[PDB]
Amino acid sequence: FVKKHFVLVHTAFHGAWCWYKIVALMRSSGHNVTALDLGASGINPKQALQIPNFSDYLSPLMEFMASLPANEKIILVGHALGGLAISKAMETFPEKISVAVFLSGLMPGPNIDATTVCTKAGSAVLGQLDNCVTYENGPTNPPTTLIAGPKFLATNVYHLSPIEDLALATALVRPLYLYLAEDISKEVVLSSKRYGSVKRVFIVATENDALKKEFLKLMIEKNPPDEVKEIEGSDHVTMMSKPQQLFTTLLSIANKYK
Amino acid sequence: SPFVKKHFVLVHTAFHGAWCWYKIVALMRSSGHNVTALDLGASGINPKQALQIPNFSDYLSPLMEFMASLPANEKIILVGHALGGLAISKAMETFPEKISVAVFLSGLMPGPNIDATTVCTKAGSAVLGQLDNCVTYENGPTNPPTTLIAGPKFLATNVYHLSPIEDLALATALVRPLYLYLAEDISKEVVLSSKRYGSVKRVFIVATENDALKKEFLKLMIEKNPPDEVKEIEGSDHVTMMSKPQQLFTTLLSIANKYK
Ligand SMILES: CCCCC[C@H](O)CC(=O)O
Ligand SMILES: [Br-]
Repeated sequence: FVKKHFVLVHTAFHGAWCWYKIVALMRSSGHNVTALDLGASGINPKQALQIPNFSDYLSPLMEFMASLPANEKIILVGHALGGLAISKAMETFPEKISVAVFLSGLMPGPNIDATTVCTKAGSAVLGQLDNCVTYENGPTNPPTTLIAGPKFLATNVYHLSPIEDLALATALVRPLYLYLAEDISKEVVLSSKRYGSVKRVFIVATENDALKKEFLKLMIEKNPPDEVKEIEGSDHVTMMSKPQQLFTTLLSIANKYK
Repeated sequence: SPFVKKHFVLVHTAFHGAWCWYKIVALMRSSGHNVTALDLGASGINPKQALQIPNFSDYLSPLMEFMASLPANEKIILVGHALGGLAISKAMETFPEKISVAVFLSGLMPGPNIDATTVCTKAGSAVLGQLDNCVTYENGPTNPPTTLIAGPKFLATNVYHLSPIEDLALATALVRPLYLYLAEDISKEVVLSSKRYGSVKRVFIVATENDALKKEFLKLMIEKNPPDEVKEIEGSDHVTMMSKPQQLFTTLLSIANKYK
């Protein structure tokens, strides 16, 4: 047994709360774990319209990374959209990261920019079922924020999760500011000497969706991780639908990747 | 007793939000009932920050607005947990006609007689200064502490001691500061009468292992402001919707059928 320090990063609309089952499992196993709320997420004080710049959204993780003690290194886990966040962290504090885990996360790199990963990622969310957007820059300009609907969550996100988790999420999801893919690419700049220096592990956790898996496969090709693992039977929120398997997998990764 | 779709409205306590009722919300929607769980001011994902709502009325407004927008002919089963007891008491006074029956789950239940001032002071004594809870002074030492922040240990020990470990983890990621409202403010905001507030059916649900609000204190309130009935849920810690979801749910449907 070696005490590890896990740092968990949620995806769009979510917050630190979505990892509650994982956090409980890590803590009861004696490990340290930090689940951050990104800007305007969970109980972060900012509202969507107050953080129009991507850096504002990533602020919480970046500040936490900067306060990490000297010797300490962590297992940085990014979920879906959260991959962009941990990517920025890897580039900024490479020495502080033992291993980075992209749980179905947007994993941009030199051969596949944030514009490609985000355009496709948002592809399966925008204009889906009961989702809806706002227009702060006039109804004539691109949408300002994206709000996830109850139906969308039930049928596309939590479809393989306990019903109470859908209910939990329905009461907690918050709007996502629609950051410009350009703003994003200027914010997330990766180099081989830093980002590329961090051990990287990708976890495929997609179910009954070829196109989506083809997307994940595409990213893996363009920006080859150190390892690819897989979890089966998961919906979009693995920490909700396959908690024990995810925990087991993260523990394994933390143990072998010193 | 035949199943008849009703509308349950859940009101959380200090530091919490609609999120704490997730297991109950799921059970109710599963059974075919309507349920609405609200975030009071600066609670859960409500936009306001504690310091921005120093007046109790701004804490209670999400509830008051919801009640007012309630289609004139529908009634609801209003459930308030602990501090949430004051919020529902207010709604019962303002919208008695719209409440089929009110349920106080370990809830502060001041009557037309015993003022919240008295109860609020007792409730405070059970949280303020407990374990790792702390206060703030955004207005200087010359003035009263401005907010109250629940500590991880206070939660684990006095509130979630009989709940699944994952629920304590969820709470430590969601609990928010509570503005320290003055009893004078609350007392003027929560004016109850036997004419309005008194006309609504009331049930109190006791949590036998409640280490947050002691049985002694809970007992007295029932003494001073007799409810139409009192039920108990054994093995329940303070967060009954956490430690004993199924029993709380069944008890709620039972109350609903009785005071239809
Ligand atoms: C417009 C950006 C949409 C990002 C969607 C995420 O990648 C997937 C999700 O978590 O729903
Ligand atoms: Br309380």
